[PDB]
Amino acid sequence: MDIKYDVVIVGSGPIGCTYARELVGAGYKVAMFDIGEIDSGLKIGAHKKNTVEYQKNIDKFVNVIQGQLMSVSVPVNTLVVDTLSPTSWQASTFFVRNGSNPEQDPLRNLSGQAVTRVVGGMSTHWTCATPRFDREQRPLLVKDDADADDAEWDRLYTKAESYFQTGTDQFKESIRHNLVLNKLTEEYKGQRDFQQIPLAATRRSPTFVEWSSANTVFDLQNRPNTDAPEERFNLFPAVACERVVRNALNSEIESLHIHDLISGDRFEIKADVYVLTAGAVHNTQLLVNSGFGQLGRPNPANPPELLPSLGSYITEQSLVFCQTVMSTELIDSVKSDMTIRGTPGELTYSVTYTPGASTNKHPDWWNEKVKNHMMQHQEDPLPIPFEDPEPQVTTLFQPSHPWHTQIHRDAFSYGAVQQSIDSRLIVDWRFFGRTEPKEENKLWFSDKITDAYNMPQPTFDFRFPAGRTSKEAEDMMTDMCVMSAKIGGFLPGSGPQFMEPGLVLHLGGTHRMGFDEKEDNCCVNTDSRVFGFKNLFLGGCGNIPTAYGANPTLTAMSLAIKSCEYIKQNFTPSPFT
Amino acid sequence: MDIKYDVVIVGSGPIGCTYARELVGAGYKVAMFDIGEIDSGLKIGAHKKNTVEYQKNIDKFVNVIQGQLMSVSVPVNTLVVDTLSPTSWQASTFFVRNGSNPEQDPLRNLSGQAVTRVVGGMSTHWTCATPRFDREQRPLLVKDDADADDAEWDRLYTKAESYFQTGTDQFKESIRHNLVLNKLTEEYKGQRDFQQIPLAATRRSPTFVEWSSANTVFDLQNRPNTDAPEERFNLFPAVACERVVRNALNSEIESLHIHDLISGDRFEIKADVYVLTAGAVHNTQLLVNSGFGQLGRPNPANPPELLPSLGSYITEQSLVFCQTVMSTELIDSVKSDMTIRGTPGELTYSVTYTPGASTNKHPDWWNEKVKNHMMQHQEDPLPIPFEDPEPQVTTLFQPSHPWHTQIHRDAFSYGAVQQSIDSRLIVDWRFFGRTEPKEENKLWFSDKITDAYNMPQPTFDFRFPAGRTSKEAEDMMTDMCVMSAKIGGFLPGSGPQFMEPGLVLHLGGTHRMGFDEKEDNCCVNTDSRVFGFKNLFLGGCGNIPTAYGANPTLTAMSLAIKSCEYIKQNFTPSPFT
Amino acid sequence: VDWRFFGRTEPKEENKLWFSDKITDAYNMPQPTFDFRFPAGRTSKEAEDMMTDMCVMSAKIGGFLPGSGPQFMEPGLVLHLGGTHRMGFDEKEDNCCVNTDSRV
Amino acid sequence: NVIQGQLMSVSVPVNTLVVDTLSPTSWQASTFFVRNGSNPEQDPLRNLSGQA
Ligand SMILES: *Cc1cc2c(cc1C)nc1c(=O)[nH]c(=O)nc-1n2C[C@H](O)[C@H](O)[C@H](O)COP(=O)(O)OP(=O)(O)OC[C@H]1O[C@@H](n2cnc3c(N)ncnc32)[C@H](O)[C@@H]1O
Ligand SMILES: *Cc1cc2c(cc1C)nc1c(=O)[nH]c(=O)nc-1n2C[C@H](O)[C@H](O)[C@H](O)COP(=O)(O)OP(=O)(O)OC[C@H]1O[C@@H](n2cnc3c(N)ncnc32)[C@H](O)[C@@H]1O
Repeated sequence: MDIKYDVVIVGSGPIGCTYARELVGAGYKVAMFDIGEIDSGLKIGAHKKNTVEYQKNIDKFVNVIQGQLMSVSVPVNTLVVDTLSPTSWQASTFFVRNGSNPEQDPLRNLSGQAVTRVVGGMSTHWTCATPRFDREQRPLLVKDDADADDAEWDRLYTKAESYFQTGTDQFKESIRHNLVLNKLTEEYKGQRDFQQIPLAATRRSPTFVEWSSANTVFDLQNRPNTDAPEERFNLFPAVACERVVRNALNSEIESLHIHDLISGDRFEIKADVYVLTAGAVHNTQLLVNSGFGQLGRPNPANPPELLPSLGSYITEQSLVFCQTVMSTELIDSVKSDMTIRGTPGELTYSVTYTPGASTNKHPDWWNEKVKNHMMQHQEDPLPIPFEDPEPQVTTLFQPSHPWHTQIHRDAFSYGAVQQSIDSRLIVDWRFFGRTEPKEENKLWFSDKITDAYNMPQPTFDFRFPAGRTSKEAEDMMTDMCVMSAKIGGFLPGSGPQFMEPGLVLHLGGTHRMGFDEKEDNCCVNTDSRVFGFKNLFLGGCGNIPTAYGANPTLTAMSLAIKSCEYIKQNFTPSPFT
Repeated sequence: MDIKYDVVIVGSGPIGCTYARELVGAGYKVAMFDIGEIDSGLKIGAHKKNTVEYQKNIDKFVNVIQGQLMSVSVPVNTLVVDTLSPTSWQASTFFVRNGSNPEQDPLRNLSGQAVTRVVGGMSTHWTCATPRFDREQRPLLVKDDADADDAEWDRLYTKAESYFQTGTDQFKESIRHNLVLNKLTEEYKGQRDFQQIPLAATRRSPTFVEWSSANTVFDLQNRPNTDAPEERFNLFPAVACERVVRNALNSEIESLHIHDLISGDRFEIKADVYVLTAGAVHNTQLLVNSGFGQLGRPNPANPPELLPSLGSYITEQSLVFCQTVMSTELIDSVKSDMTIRGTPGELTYSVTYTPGASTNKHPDWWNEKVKNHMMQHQEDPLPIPFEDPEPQVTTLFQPSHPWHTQIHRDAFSYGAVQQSIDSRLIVDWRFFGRTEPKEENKLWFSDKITDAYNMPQPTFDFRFPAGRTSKEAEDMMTDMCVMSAKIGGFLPGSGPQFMEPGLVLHLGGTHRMGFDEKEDNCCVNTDSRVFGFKNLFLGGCGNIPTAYGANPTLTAMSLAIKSCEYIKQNFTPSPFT
Repeated sequence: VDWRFFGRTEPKEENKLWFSDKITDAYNMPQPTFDFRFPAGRTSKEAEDMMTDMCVMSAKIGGFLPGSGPQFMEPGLVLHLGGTHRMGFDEKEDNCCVNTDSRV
Repeated sequence: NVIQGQLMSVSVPVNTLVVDTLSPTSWQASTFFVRNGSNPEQDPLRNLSGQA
């Protein structure tokens, strides 16, 4: 730890790692600070679900997720407990207790919004779904040249996909996957396309998928090292970055103020380039703490001098959810090519098929798996092999169905009576809707209340916009109920529901990109540079200005790639002395 | 990966690390294998709660615990779900589903028993309570000499305490701690002694306690290294140890059969000394898989050839629990030394005390904290500082109250109205009973069903013994009810209750120690050596043959230290080159 | 607003109400026992169509009240049990117990 | 409440819910015996459980 670098990056999630990957590799002397610590093993910032124990026991992974998600803004609790002993101490009012935020209107909250403070950020636990946005969801990078805009976006996404190791083949031989995919494909022939969810992941064996994360983008090892003897990189965990220091002219950042949480020491760190990749809530926090926007409850009678649009036009996706139990029809289809003489268990119960036969509804890798299962586990009443991977099916966002869909399984906590149902029968449905950007939808920071790190307390003022957003969310719910019914019935206790606002986590627009500060009501340009500042960049979902349904990280990563191109063209690395 | 070692240890929990610390330090070439992986940061096997994020948000830590506890034996589920859609596939029977164990009588289970597979074992999440056993609970090490027995235990316990960094001073200036301590002291005066729980922990700051773990006992770094150039140690994570190979005479182990879970390869590893420290359940399973005891439902018509006591006499503590909300009388007493004039939130508000006054009920450090809190946070209705540490109180096991007590706070999930009560008010009560060892209480392993690692499925045949154990469990419940009432009334939803059997996780006696195999119905001698075998040692709670109430890990470590003494005198380390 | 959609269930011989010859109810009469499943085919297919229809229709009035989203109710909680002593024109041909005068 | 007060279940299968946090002093059977008016004839998977 010295205190002069070429580039400093705040945050070690996958957007921060994008910047590290590009600028380390191009020869800059880089330092990255994370307020969290290293805790995913020896591959720094890797996916926590890549242990053999979670590949065997995926439902336990919900606990790991919950364990690193900390609610952003909890209103004051007003539940009445009146069965306390009369000897117990009790207040007369619902006072500010337990970390709750008295600035928060409970009725204008994103109660499910949460943040993770670990090296690697949320990419240590994410679901790894990495779809591209289509034009309707996607910010413009070129005005008035739709084919140029498209070429640019194709180039950046292809790069982003290579950093993440995105692919659509990891589940190709799952029987449940193909059963669901083929059924939906048939039911929506000529109306919608289904495919595998694009997933940042690499299959290593029939029972092991290596999920991608920050570590996949950039391995986060300090450099120089044997494998990179000419690169220069230092990661400093358990360091809070508190603010950037602006010059009087508001044209340049002069330093970053940090606080080492283990030692207690404070430093001012100097760089040529400053990159904030602390997440959509914490980028905005650090910026308000640095004198951008304004602190306290906003008021249009006093608009801020710098970045008046910061923390407005915030967007969060609507999310509807359910689970189904596979239809009898679809389970019987699995064994459609099988001849079954005799009675299960006993002497010469037999199950056979004819390879190659073109009466066969199924391929022979399928039939072989089903045969071997039914022959070797004669006591089991289902034709699906016990280690068959889960479905990972999508029909992507389109104008006639403007929502993203995931028809799959991920980490989930089943009641003791959904533990009653064979897991092979269960499919999760998650449909994600787009939310229109509205100036009145805000994230702001108290001037009186502070969080666990003593920083200004984030407060939401949010409601799903009236109009198209609200009507679409209700159309999306119905579309889920209609679609799901083709695969099976609802699992009791996991019927169709809206999820808690913000629980999706895909918060956008807090520090949004546009061409022109005033006209596009934005904070950064298309290079992710903060308006008026030569040397300050922001990365993450906070940059996305549009209403989007699909999972946004690949889009944000693409915008970070473009940002790094500007950096490479405008700043010279220090000579490797 | 070479194949010849002086010593191989199976398991990297605190007991395996005890053996490593001693034997690596004595100059032996040591390999350690764990089926789990490194995932606690760069300090291998360290406590997961030592991140700044968990020191700030202690109650999220219950998630980390749950995420790494996998139930040992789950009976077949018979919950009736009858509101499935008619189109959904439904079995006609409650078949074997979702990893359930059809061998398990649900009414003779330890349903709460769970195992952890990660580097450092359960010591990556444990509560760090490390009391000694008094004579009543403690296995004899010297026969017919209680003073020599005592002297021996004291010497072993003292060394184990240094390895774990056990102390009774880390909460000495907590207001909540001393409030509860002083009150219980006063109330039971002349009848019981109260003290801080002995905790394996080091305070680093007023807001940071470094909880000990396997890492504290042995850092788990491969050697030779810069800090230890003449030592030889290798850790091999993600390796299932499957069998110890017996010679035909049943006098020596000849190799350890392993399975690398990442590469899929199987090897045989050779050592002079084989130490099993895989936990109480997994030590027994490996021995049964190696041909000790017997596979299948036990039958006294066919007692096994080797270690016929293996997996019999198993013990688990009864656990009662509640939470309380602190009494108005005690809260008011926190500020008994203060003079309060004027009105809060205004100029006129003065809180003062007289440092040193002899009529003061509390010492000056306490009064300063209280005055500062009240004066600096005049809107808060409580006199306890926001950052005051939790209570950590015990009255240790005695013949007139034969249970261990913890009066404190640990990780816990508050329902949305327990979130309603200010956390400064809340105290957790856990009392642990001793269970009499009975031959009919058994852990056995299925000859047909296999677990997630393809090993024989553990099955329990357990009921709390009639007579003294049962009588004491109920007396212990009563005593918690009576004692807790002195502090405050119960928190609704957390009234006094017995916890799920085994959820305590202090399983003992599965491979129990004694002096004579037949006479003392045991599996290992006082050096933890398996009877009849020259070179096979078992460490852990499975060795403890007594009924005990207090947390067992320190007792188990003391036994491992003794075992290491025997190894050091009977096996010669290889020359270093 | 509450929404309740009721489907029709095809009569099947295998679907039965019977009475134990050992177990007795609270009035010391033979204990009723059911042997019932929703018939495969049209009945089952219509039940799922009916769920979807409620989901589609109800959305025109408003969204679901949390906790009371679309669900099937416990079988029989409806209490419109039928066919236990069924009417038909001919005992053998119409598999019945009463004629159209409700006479046994 | 009035409706619920005058509705009696026709056929309740034998209950198999495991309660394993009883005090060790409390009496426990070793089987799921016929208890509390349950119908041992009733297959819980072929029932009209809401019939009353
Ligand atoms: C939680 C989760 C997220 C998730 C997901 C499902 C779950 C349960 N599924 C996704 C998937 O299918 N698709 C996808 O596109 N996204 C999905 N996500 C979200 C995704 O993980 C996030 O979008 C992405 O991780 C965001 O990346 P970014 O790099 O911008 O931000 P981060 O991961 O949140 O990490 C930021 C970090 O900065 C640190 N920090 C915060 N404040 C400070 C300060 N003051 N100083 C220094 N560091 C700071 C954090 O600790 C953090 O690691
Ligand atoms: C869960 C926990 C534990 C606990 C506690 C509260 C909680 C929630 N409170 C404690 C307390 O306050 N005081 C106390 O004394 N103990 C308390 N505990 C229990 C304690 O953590 C255990 O007693 C202790 O950790 C036992 O240590 P040991 O070293 O014997 O066993 P382990 O920690 O379970 O580690 C064993 C390991 O071996 C591995 N393994 C298992 N099978 C294999 C095979 N086949 N091959 C190779 N390795 C294997 C595991 O992965 C594990 O790491």
